[PDB]
Amino acid sequence: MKYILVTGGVISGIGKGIIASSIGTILKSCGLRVTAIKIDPYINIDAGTFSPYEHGEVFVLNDGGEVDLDLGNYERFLDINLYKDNNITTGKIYQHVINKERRGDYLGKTVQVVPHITDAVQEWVMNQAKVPVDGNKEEPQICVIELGGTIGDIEGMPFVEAFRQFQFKAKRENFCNIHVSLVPQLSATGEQKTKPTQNSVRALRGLGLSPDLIVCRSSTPIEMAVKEKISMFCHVNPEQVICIHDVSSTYRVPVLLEEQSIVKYFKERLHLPIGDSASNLLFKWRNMADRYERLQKICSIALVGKYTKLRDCYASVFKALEHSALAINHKLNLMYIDSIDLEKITETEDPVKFHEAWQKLCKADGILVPGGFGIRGTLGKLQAISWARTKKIPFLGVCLGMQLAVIEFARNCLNLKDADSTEFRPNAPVPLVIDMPEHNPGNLGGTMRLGIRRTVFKTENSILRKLYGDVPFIEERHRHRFEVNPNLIKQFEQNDLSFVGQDVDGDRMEIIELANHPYFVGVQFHPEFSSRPMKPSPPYLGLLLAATGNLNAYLQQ
Amino acid sequence: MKYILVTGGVISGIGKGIIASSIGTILKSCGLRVTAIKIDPYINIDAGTFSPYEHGEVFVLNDGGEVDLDLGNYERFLDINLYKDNNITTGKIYQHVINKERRGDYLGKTVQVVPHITDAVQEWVMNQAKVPVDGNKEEPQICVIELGGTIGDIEGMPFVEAFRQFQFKAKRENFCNIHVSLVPQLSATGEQKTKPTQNSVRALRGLGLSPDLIVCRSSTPIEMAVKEKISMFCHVNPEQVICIHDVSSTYRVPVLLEEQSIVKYFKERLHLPIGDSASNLLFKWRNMADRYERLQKICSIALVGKYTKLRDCYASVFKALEHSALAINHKLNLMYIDSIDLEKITETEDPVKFHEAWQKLCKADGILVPGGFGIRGTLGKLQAISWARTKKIPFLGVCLGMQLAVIEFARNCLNLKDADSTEFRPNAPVPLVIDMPEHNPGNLGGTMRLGIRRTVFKTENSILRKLYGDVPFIEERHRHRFEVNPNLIKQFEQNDLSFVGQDVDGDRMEIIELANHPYFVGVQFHPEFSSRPMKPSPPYLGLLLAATGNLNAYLQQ
Amino acid sequence: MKYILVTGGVISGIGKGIIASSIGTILKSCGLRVTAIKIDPYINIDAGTFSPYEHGEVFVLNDGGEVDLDLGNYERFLDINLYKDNNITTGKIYQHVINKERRGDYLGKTVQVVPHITDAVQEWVMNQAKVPVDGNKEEPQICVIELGGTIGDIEGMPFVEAFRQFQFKAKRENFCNIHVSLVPQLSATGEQKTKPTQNSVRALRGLGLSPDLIVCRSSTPIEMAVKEKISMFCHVNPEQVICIHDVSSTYRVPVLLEEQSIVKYFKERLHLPIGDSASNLLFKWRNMADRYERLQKICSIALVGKYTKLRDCYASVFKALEHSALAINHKLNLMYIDSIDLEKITETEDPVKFHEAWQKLCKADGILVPGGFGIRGTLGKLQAISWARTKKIPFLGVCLGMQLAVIEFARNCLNLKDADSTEFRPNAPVPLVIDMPEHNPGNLGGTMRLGIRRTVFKTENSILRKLYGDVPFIEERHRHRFEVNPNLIKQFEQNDLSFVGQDVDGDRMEIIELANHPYFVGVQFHPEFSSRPMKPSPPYLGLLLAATGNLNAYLQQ
Ligand SMILES: Nc1ccn([C@@H]2O[C@H](COP(=O)(O)OP(=O)(O)OP(=O)(O)O)[C@@H](O)[C@H]2O)c(=O)n1
Ligand SMILES: Nc1ccn([C@@H]2O[C@H](COP(=O)(O)OP(=O)(O)OP(=O)(O)O)[C@@H](O)[C@H]2O)c(=O)n1
Ligand SMILES: Nc1ccn([C@@H]2O[C@H](COP(=O)(O)OP(=O)(O)OP(=O)(O)O)[C@@H](O)[C@H]2O)c(=O)n1
Ligand SMILES: Nc1ncnc2c1ncn2[C@@H]1O[C@H](COP(=O)(O)OP(=O)(O)O)[C@@H](O)[C@H]1O
Ligand SMILES: Nc1ncnc2c1ncn2[C@@H]1O[C@H](COP(=O)(O)OP(=O)(O)O)[C@@H](O)[C@H]1O
Ligand SMILES: Nc1ncnc2c1ncn2[C@@H]1O[C@H](COP(=O)(O)OP(=O)(O)O)[C@@H](O)[C@H]1O
Repeated sequence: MKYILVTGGVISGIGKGIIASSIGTILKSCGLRVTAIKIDPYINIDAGTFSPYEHGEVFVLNDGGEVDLDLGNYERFLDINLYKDNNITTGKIYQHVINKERRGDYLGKTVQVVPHITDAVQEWVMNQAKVPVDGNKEEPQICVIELGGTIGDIEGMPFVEAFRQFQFKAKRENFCNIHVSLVPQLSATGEQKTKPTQNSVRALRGLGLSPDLIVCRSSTPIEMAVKEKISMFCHVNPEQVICIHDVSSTYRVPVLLEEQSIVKYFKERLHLPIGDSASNLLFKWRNMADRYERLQKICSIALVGKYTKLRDCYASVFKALEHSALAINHKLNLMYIDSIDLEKITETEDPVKFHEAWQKLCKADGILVPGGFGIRGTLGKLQAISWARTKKIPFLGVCLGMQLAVIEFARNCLNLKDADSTEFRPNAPVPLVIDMPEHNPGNLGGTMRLGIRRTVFKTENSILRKLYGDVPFIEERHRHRFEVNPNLIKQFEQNDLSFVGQDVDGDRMEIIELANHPYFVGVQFHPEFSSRPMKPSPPYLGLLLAATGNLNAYLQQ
Repeated sequence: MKYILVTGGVISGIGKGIIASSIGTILKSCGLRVTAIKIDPYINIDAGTFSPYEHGEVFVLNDGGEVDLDLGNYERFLDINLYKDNNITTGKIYQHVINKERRGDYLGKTVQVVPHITDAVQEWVMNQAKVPVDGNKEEPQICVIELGGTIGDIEGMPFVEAFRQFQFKAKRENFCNIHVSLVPQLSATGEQKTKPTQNSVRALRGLGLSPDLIVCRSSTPIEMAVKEKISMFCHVNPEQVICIHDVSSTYRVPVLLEEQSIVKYFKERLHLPIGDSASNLLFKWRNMADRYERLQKICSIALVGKYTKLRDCYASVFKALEHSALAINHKLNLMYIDSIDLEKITETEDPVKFHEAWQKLCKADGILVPGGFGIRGTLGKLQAISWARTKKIPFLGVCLGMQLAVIEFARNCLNLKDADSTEFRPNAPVPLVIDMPEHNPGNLGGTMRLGIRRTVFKTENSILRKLYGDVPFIEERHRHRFEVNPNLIKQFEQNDLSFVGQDVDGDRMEIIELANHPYFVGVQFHPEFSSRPMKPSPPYLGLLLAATGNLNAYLQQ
Repeated sequence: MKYILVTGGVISGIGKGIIASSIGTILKSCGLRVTAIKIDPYINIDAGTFSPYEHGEVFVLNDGGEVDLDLGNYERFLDINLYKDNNITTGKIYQHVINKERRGDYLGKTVQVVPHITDAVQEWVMNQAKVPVDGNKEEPQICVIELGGTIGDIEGMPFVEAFRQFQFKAKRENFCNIHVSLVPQLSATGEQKTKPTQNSVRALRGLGLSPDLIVCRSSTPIEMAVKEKISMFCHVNPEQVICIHDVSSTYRVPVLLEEQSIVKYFKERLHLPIGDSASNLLFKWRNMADRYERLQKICSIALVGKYTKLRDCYASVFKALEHSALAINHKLNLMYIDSIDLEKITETEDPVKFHEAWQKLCKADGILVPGGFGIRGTLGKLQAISWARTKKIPFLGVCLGMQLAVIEFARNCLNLKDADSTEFRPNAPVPLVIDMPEHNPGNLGGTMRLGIRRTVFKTENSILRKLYGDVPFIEERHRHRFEVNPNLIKQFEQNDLSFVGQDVDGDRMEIIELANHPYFVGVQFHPEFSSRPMKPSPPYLGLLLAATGNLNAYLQQ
């Protein structure tokens, strides 16, 4: 199978992941079938033990992975559904080899980092390239590999040795190489320098790889004498020094690389069966990148969250949301409100943090409550859901918002004010949200409801059955532990809020739809991760179709 | 003698020379006596065979050096007068050792680049540190050394080996080390990274030097957690990671390093006799850097030249000129006019390049004609000097402008139109500007008039004797070959233009002063290189005192 | 033209020059025409200003070069006659570029070590590869290049950069690469390690070359799992890790590389027109390497010299001498006698150094007096030439021995005891050996008689005309300044010693032949450098044909 290894150059925050995924979008739209194996230098096996603030935004796969943020970038720029071993971290090999040396699967033999780690990386990438990562069951054709972290650092050393020997496991005509590099410049001088691109490739050749492409990233597009300079010091023709300047969007990055004629390069370098025509489906990525800059209308919806800033921590949500806003022709102004700032605590001790966050909630024409774990920042979002019910703003709750809306509906329309969850003050007077972990035969104890499960509708007049396309069942990614108590359906028999979503065996309720309000829905699943920039996530479309008035006319065609 | 070795880090155009000279200005203004030995990676022995366009601006010393542009930066930030061996280039050692291996001064012994080049660098810097580079004859106390070019390049390899062994020739407490480094950042992210500072110091330690200071250069001032990161990977305390951001002037660079507390560092690192008080003369550099930003008035003088742009090529002139403009409180708008664009050739073939350059000459209230060699761009400047004589704008001619003004005065007030030079159409009908090279006993042939020579005034009503301070003689740097013909003094006996300057033995005329015009003077010497930012060059002051009307009131006190 | 670049690996004294010349002997004996350009890291332009003790043995070319010892190794393993620019030293480029920057042949432009040195190396090797280095005037076909010194040292840095860019000036199929490496082992362990071969190639790839062959040099032949290890870490198939163990001779090194199948490798790597047959003339090198180990007879001749040991300093002579001893089937025991130890000084102050050196002279059956400059060690060799005349041992004088024999013949058969040279106590009572430098039109002053000149015989009964093949004239390399005085032919008209050799214009006498003694001849030229291992140098053959009695029977067929 053909292999494309991107690898970093001078510094860290270049944009490997937008380069590596945009090599995917080209060869996805050339007809070829693409996988993606993002290498990670960090140690976190089954990575989602993080704090989303740090790191950012634990991503969820179909099988139940707790996988890196930047693996979500492949499942949008392609329609790929990745697997939990289709990520690979440093502490995933070292756990895989320590588990093999204690079984005795090496027969003594004094296991080493060469070759017994570098074989374990190469056995990994020979296998996860083969698994059909599209829904179409067929062996794939290329494999973009993203070696995270820079080079010359001391986590590249187990991996660039592993891909040093991997040039010759495959043939020369099966293994390309991308080296994304920083080409800085100073302001008042204008000279666009490229010393560190020289000293990074010299560090790269000493590690055993030579760049086939050298993707220089700058502020302005690099001069034609600059790429003539890199051609002499980095052993490649000047047609292969691709620039990528300060792009105004991520959607322009695939159409920018195509005009740099990379499609013609991978035709001869990897001998791929592209063909020679209009070189991709330019009619999708450019046809929306023209729409992304042509945005002058505003659907400024709010997003109350547990965290102080958008150091990303909701990248996924943000992304789904735009995906809707690209299909409605609206520049989305995401007002990020901290949930702590709306509490009763804040107005006593610090009114400026209080009122400035509330003022954003008043001007907003959509509240989104995403997922989250813990008592922290909970009591603020309970004020915001009451602001959606008593002032008629479109609302969407995701995996905690569905839980907290059903809690506050009992507090404010049923006056069951003592009802709470069991995550929150666990010895519950009225146990409305209880714990109910899963029991799948094959593990021990209470497992999280995690992965693709089935969700069955109940009624016919569902505003989500209108959006998903009148289908009986949907499949979305779950990540939680808790449910609404089935012994509180008795208190929910006739009033405004009712249940629409339900799983297979019926013990757990999924989707709510409040009456006499254009949009008040809450989901147990995460609608984010099934979105693409082609098809929006259907709950996120209805949150923006109701945030601009088009929710009426959308449901008349 | 104490030694300070600055050395470059990530890229080329950082600003070694403004860092290395600002370490000079601190220790000049701490009471210590400073030298400067700029290393150069290039090969040009007796360097001024360049084209000023390329490179830029051949600088002139007292003894007759043809020395680098960036050695002029030391003779302004200090009152130092440098010597021609106080520069050192790669092709100056290799010529010095090839000349010694052919005499036999090594006694066979198979001379090598280690040690016989690295000794020749160390014998050089042990000697030129000792020579009193100030006018005060006394052995100096420190020696700033500027290793030009980056590190890890293959000209550092002869020199960083030469300073590797030079740590131990001197004691530990005689040899500091500065490593100026690039700390880039990307725009929309804000992360201020410092990977290449790590990999440059690792390259530096492998070459045998460890940084005592690490001067990180960025756009914004670097965060206090960023310099905490460099402290762990580059083996120095966090108080020694000095930042230098996008400075608005070069004069702020010395006062910016002082607030980073470098004076306290070199007190303990080098055991220098500074003292503890107001740590420098802050009352000079800050007291003009406040004046440099407080400039709202304009003295927009023109500068017609042979070259297409100010890729620097007149840095010296530019610099002298501001030095005057700092003392007059005027932001100098240097309009750079190309001499080719004012010719009769240009208006025929390309009127836009013609009129846009002339339009600058009409709005200007000062014409400066600097030095230059050749027929190219000569006929354009002859139109501009006629524009100074027939429209009464203050004028200054420097070393070709003095020659061309005396030529055009004969063409337009004496109607000796056939008179020209002997550089230009050499078989002269009327030889008004002839060749007259020097004959100093000790060389063979016609030497250039080059270096500090004596210039004696003739009259008493000189507008330059008013400016230099009524002195009988001045000493300025010469660099030319040609003179005005002494057999054309007969045609100059009584009219408007007369001669004021004269050398010792009287064969050669120096300085002219036209009557019935506030400022029309021309000099054979170069007034630029004797200027400081404290004392302006006195011809350049009179070109700006007449460009704002203050030439009257300056000569009444 | 095809190019083969050998380059050193771990340490210095590996044997580049025996590897690089043995690649020559293969492709010489495959039918191809070979040149040789030995790079040198040292600085000595026109290198023979050395002391032969240091360094060793200034070699002489046809045109008048004063060239490295190790360029003589190419003129024996091939019949090549090298040129003085067909060597290249570091101080030959730097002098070539400093001479071009002062003429102005770069037009300013700020000459640099990249590219203006690396172009000057590549312009050099593109030119001296083209010059026909064989006597057959025809453009050659390959070019062995010996980059002296190790790699990662800071003289490789100007040259491995120069051959980094030179991979792409030529095509991929015109530039091979040899990397000769050290594979050490420890005694009692037996493990044959190859860590430094890995870290040298990683240093080599970071410099920009990849090894096509990796010639590992050890004590024992390296194991077949060791070359399997280098194949994974140095990017070449295991058939290309050539071993070379502790060879018993230098003549086995060409036939050892052939059995490692290098001829089959350069057929596909460089696409050379070899053919497929008996892969070389194995019938020459193996057919004498079998003769070199089959030597049990002894022709132990003496060699009195100015130097304390054979740190080589007479490599050339030594080599010529064996070349004769291979054709006589005698293991040559070269007894090296110091000339100082035979003096009257030594027996007074130190009898052990005296008698042990004389005892060697008494047992010896041949005295050779080679060339040399100076009064030092002269009076000892005058005792040894008297030991050849008064005790009838075969003698040969070379370029000082011809001078000193004619001196001592006047002292001991003519009793002109006051006669001496003019090098020695220059105000000569009887000037028998005077100075007579050449006057070639094109230089100034007294030039050395240097290079190929013509030597014309005088008589018919010459024991050298018997040896050279009854030819009228011979051509041999000269390197001296002095002659025998033509005004002392009057004192030489009739006695035992007479003159046989003579130049063209007759002023200078060359070759002497003493009567009533089987072999007492002396030459002004150096017979050494025209020898091969196929044809011996004809004076050195007659010194060994008379040292074993076969001088009679050789001259009867
Ligand atoms: N890879 C390199 C590049 C340059 N040099 C030497 O360093 C000098 C130029 O240094 P620098 O400005 O750092 O190289 P540039 O390529 O000009 O820098 P940039 O990458 O900003 O263009 C040249 O004379 C050259 O001899 C070197 O030894 N090795
Ligand atoms: N000198 C270093 C720095 C980092 N790392 C590894 O690389 C990862 C981080 O890489 P990078 O982002 O390049 O390092 P930072 O210092 O975070 O980058 P910056 O200089 O931009 O702060 C860390 O997990 C660390 O294990 C390393 O091996 N060697
Ligand atoms: N660290 C070094 C050592 C030597 N050289 C250069 O390489 C030549 C000598 O090379 P080499 O023999 O490898 O160095 P030695 O120290 O003599 O080798 P050894 O370690 O065997 O003594 C010298 O002219 C010197 O200019 C260099 O650039 N860097
Ligand atoms: N294919 C993609 N789709 C969507 N977002 C992306 C994609 N690639 C990168 N991004 C986002 O853009 C930012 C670019 O930084 P990134 O490429 O992650 O830096 P690095 O090169 O260190 O991985 C990231 O924070 C990431 O969240
Ligand atoms: N001490 C100084 N005085 C005046 N001008 C200076 C001084 N130092 C630098 N400059 C000018 O400012 C610019 C800064 O670039 P420079 O420091 O020369 O880069 P580099 O670090 O590659 O030498 C130079 O072009 C130089 O002309
Ligand atoms: N082709 C050759 N012919 C004759 N003698 C040689 C040849 N090559 C090397 N030698 C001799 O054998 C010795 C081997 O060392 P050498 O190859 O010179 O080490 P290095 O690899 O450092 O040049 C040298 O001293 C040299 O005199």
